[PDB]
Amino acid sequence: ADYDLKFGMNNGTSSNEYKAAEMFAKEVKEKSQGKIEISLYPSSQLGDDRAMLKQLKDGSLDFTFAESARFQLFYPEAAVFALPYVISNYNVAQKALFDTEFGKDLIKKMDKDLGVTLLSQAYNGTRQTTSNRAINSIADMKGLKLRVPNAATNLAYAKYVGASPTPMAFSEVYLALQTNAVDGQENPLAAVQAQKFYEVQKFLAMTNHILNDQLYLVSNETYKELPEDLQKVVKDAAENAAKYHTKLFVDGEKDLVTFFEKQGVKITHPDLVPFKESMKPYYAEFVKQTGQKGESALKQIEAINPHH
Ligand SMILES: CC(=O)N[C@H]1[C@H]([C@H](O)[C@H](O)CO)O[C@](O)(C(=O)O)C[C@@H]1O
Repeated sequence: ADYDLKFGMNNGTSSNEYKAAEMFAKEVKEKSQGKIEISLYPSSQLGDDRAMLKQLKDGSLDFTFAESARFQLFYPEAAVFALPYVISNYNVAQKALFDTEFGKDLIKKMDKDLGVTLLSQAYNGTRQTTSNRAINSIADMKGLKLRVPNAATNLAYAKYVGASPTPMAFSEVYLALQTNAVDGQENPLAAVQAQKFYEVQKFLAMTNHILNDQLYLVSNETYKELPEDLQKVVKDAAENAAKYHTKLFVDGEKDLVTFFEKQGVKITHPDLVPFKESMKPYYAEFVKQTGQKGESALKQIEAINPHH
């Protein structure tokens, strides 16, 4: 095609993220009258999300996904998006990004500092905890060897509940679980399904600890080279895809629980009050480390009403 573009991602071909990227690619090809063709590179072929963000910045990759929280690597106050139990629901996540002074500033900085344009935001599930032994209460977390991604907020979740965190890349998790090199991991239900972690974990606990969004990002180097009519095609297709992406996750959360039960997984519902209590010193550490910028972001987010 005139524009042979590439979209990289961490998740595999069975995932909701891939299905939504496929819809995006199909709509762009149709509505651009074949001028743009997007190829998909799943399963971390091009690196992890940190590496792929760098590739958008330098113009060697055209599209990728990221969470709003991942920008904590550049702007420490953006950790607020993944402080455990702070963001209640997806309504709050949307308004935090688009309808606060903090969020609007972050969108501007992505463009000016990092060379990436935000096209759309979707819901990517609420993270839960799987393990090789039952989690009936906070006591069962003590000493659990919990895999986490290479992200400070996930590491903190594990440390503050008393687990022993082990950071590793997403591609390595299935084998670590299979060999019991680690005792468990944490991810939304959809990822547990897509990666088949239910084959190698007997238990699922509804810890509801971190809510993930998903941003459709384009490299400025690519976006700038498109004529404005094709920029519009891309933007409109990203907003349509994000609607579909969100629907996939919202529908799955309804009934994936019964799918896992049919596969032999036992589901627990630990009392979350001690889990939430255990995070209080972490919120304090966050404010100490990020100062008034972090305090302000927290206050803007805590002000948002979660009811539509
Ligand atoms: C956009 C993206 O790549 N998301 C990935 C996230 C983030 O890297 C992490 O939450 C830190 O932001 O990690 C996973 O959930 C994980 O490794 O378990 C896989 C998921 O595909």
